[PDB]
Amino acid sequence: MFSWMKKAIRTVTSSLKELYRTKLLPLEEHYRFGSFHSPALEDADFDGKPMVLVAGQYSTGKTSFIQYLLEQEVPGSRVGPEPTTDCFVAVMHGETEGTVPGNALNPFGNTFLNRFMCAQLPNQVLESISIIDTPGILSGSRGYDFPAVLRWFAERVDLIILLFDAHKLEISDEFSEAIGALRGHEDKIRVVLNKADMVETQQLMRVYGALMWALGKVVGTPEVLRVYIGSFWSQPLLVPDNRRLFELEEQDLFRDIQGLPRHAALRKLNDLVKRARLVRVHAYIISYLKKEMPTVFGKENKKKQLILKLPVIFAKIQLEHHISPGDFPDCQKMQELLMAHDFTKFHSLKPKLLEALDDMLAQDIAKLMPLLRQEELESVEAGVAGGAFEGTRMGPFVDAEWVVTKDKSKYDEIFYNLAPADGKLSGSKAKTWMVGTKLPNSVLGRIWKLSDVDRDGMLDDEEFALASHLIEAKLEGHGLPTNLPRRLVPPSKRRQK
Amino acid sequence: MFSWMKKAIRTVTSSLKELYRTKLLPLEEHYRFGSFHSPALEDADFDGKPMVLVAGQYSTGKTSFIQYLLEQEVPGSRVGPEPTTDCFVAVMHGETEGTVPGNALNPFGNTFLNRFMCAQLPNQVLESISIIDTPGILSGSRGYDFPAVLRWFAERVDLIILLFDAHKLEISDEFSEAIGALRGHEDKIRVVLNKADMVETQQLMRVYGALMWALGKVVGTPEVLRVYIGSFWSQPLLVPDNRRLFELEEQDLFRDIQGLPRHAALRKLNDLVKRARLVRVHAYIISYLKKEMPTVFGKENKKKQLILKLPVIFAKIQLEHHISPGDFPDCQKMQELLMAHDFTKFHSLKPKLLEALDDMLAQDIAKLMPLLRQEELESVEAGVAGGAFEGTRMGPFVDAEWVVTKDKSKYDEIFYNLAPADGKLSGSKAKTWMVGTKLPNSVLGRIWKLSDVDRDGMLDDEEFALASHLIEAKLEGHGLPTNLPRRLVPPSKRRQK
Ligand SMILES: Nc1ncnc2c1ncn2[C@@H]1O[C@H](COP(=O)(O)OP(=O)(O)NP(=O)(O)O)[C@@H](O)[C@H]1O
Ligand SMILES: Nc1ncnc2c1ncn2[C@@H]1O[C@H](COP(=O)(O)OP(=O)(O)NP(=O)(O)O)[C@@H](O)[C@H]1O
Ligand SMILES: [Ca+2]
Ligand SMILES: [Ca+2]
Ligand SMILES: [Mg+2]
Ligand SMILES: [Mg+2]
Repeated sequence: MFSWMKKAIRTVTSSLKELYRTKLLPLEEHYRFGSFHSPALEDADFDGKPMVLVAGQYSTGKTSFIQYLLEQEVPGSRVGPEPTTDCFVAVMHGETEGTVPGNALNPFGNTFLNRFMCAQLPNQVLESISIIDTPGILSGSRGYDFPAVLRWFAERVDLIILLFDAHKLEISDEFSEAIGALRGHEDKIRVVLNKADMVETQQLMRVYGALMWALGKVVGTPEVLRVYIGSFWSQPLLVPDNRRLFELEEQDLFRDIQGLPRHAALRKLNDLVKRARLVRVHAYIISYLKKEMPTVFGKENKKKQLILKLPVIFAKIQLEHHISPGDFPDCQKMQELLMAHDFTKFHSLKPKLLEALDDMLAQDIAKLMPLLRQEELESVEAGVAGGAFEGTRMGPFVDAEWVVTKDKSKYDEIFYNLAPADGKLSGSKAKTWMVGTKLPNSVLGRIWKLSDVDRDGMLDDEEFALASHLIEAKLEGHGLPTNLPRRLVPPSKRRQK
Repeated sequence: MFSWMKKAIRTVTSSLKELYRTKLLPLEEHYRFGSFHSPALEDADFDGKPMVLVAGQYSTGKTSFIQYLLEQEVPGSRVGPEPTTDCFVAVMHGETEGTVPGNALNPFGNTFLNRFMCAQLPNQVLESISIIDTPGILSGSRGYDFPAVLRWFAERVDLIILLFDAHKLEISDEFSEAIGALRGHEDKIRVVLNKADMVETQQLMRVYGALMWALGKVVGTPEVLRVYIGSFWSQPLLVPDNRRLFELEEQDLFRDIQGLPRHAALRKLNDLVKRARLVRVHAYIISYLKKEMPTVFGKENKKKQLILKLPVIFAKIQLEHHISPGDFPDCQKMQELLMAHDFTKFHSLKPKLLEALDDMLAQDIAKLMPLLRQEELESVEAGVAGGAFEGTRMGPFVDAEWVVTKDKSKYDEIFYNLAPADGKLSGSKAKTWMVGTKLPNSVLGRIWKLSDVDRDGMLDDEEFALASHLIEAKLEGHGLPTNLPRRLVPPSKRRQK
């Protein structure tokens, strides 16, 4: 099985590749990292185009989202209310429109990727990045391990978009399992609250709350994840109240996903750094077992013991080598994988190699930062090209004193003549006068809303003066502001700022 | 120390009181509940007025909130930016305005409530309820145990209002400790996100998120807590964008706090039920120790052991008596309190009494529900009286086919004559024409925003027809809708619903 997915001149990118093969690869290969965690990296991992993964439950809008980013339909995947997508669609660039199934790029070492399709089409966006539509996560058995495959993408992908639909939020257990697989790559996650224009403004808040309340417990990290609220959707808004917010959030995401090529080399560095640590941990985990094993006699029991003692084995290694619990892999898995290996064949601890790795992380990596910083402004305004990211899409358009004080004393005469109690005119009394202006009820309401600044249901002299001013304004032929400007707020009422 | 705070005819309330003294009090008194958890209840607990507690960090707006509920200033407490309040102000009804310090209602069994003030004033709200302003929770030592006092209120109070300020959200550790004290009384909590009109609409979402992400981990319950977003504040809105939401949330809270007298007897029942369980657990916890203790010899070691074995003691009691971990108290505390007691003096297990308690919870309590249901509609439209709850405060005010189809073919002539590409007119080209109408840029923008329904930055024939229709509309002298009604959406573009 193999991936074509990732689609002089001494660059930080190359430097990384050279560092890997020189100071990591030996350490991986000596302690057989590839037979436990992840196989040896290839040039494709360094020279390939950046990728963005899109995941979520059924009917969350993943396929729609990609289509929306593209402003164009996906050859393979189609939109539908019932579970439609049933495979991993690797939406990537193509000279001509069309698709190609799995197995097109001796696999006697057999494949189950036959359920994996590649969609190819000519598109400005696809010149910069390659998007991956995944199958819907089950909500409430399968032919393969779904978390592990996400964990596989997590190591290689640039952005992980997780969708949730405001309409029918469900944070289900197979999902809760999925997140566990992303552990260690929190920073790549971008939670998206889709269909936010479908639920009522109050309801949206509940949903949003619940989601964060949930996600808080699931990922468990103290660093809150950024959510993006919207409807990634070329169609009209069901409820428009929160239009500004959605189109603001959209942009925040689009800017973040646009700069991926510019910020490509850094994530590679960081992910290499992250790998190094797991490699290092693994090394000690193997080495320590081989040390504990006997030469020839009584080994079968010692293996059976050691695997049961593994929790203690980790704990003891954490202490004496000063390494964060977050670096260690899931014990329960190691437990299982270690059963398949011949403990006697394990290699010894070889400080020689470990030192190289350590020195890579200590100095070599520190040295590159200067260069990287230079590369991140030397020439990096490539960005994600046209599509939905295009600017034209937004459209081709885009200290004082109170102004009624001059007419104040005129209004007061009318005010106090209407018998307000305690300097306050009742709503009942205010309406019965206001309507006397012969203005449409609707307008009079909008005036009232504006004028009752302290919102107590009554009008004092200043508020009445304001109301009157507005009534005159509209009577002369003017539009009422949807919201009062600081300027029109009666001086005494204005905020302290 | 004593509380005046809680300020024929066989009623559910009395029934409860009789049940308590008959089936709980003996069990409390026999195993000395009062010297461990909470003292014997008094008539004041049953016959008193309902109370609402208000807590939060410094400058969250607690005192302001109460004042806002009252529409009137608090005699004792005053508003201020720096830490002002330094005592528990029990805002309750009063015939005349004024205050009275602590110790006004042989306390040779000495008092530290001297730092506790009572504010008294005549007010319609206060006829129904009594509010409690607390000191600000520390953010980032004291003369007393602050959580425990909250735990004391938690048992007796009807609503617990927790404030957070959107402006400067801090979920601090002394707060995180406080929540622990409320454990078991989640249902009484009402989280309030204050000052929401201070931060920008996007920012508010971040804050709100972070808060729920945090609170998720802290209370730990699977049942999400209801938050109320607003600015409980008689002054004008800094940013008005989300005015509807705030005034909607406000009402949701006010309705919830208004029905407290109507729903008073139920919470008492529930809290009695909750007490019963702790009493029952405690009984077994004591009984089991007394059983484990020797008659005369070797006891000093057995006590010292038993307290260390207490975790196991609980665990073993959970199993064999089928009781939820949530019923048990904090071990670390029991550990400490049990040191002060003479184990030999403890009473034996007395199934007689336990059975009464069990039978109360099994049948007696089940029998009352019918009655309670009858009381919750017989005559219960008392509610919280006038104040901010008054209705007048809101003010005294309060299938088709497309309408441009008739003029469609007229517009198209103009459209296609302007050389749109692929049935789509560019924004550049659309603006340069639109401005030809000699309408103010601002309006033309509002039109554009309305007309570009698919929001791709271009106008197709239908959108152009719409735009034109709107241009004619305004030219004739009409207000543009802030948002397009379903009616005006071009038929082909309308949502599936
Ligand atoms: N932003 C949105 N607002 C409202 N409805 C939407 C939105 N996006 C998609 N839908 C509808 O919701 C359904 C799901 O859309 P779709 O893109 O098929 O989700 P999906 O996650 O790709 N399905 P699956 O691949 O089976 O998990 C479709 O019927 C869409 O019409
Ligand atoms: N809803 C609001 N919006 C904006 N500012 C507010 C709001 N409520 C109160 N404030 C301001 O914030 C500060 C704190 O108000 P205050 O009611 O004193 O808080 P507090 O929690 O009672 N203080 P403390 O008792 O020491 O914790 C004051 O300066 C108020 O003017
Ligand atoms: Ca007023
Ligand atoms: Ca358009
Ligand atoms: Mg799909
Ligand atoms: Mg205060």
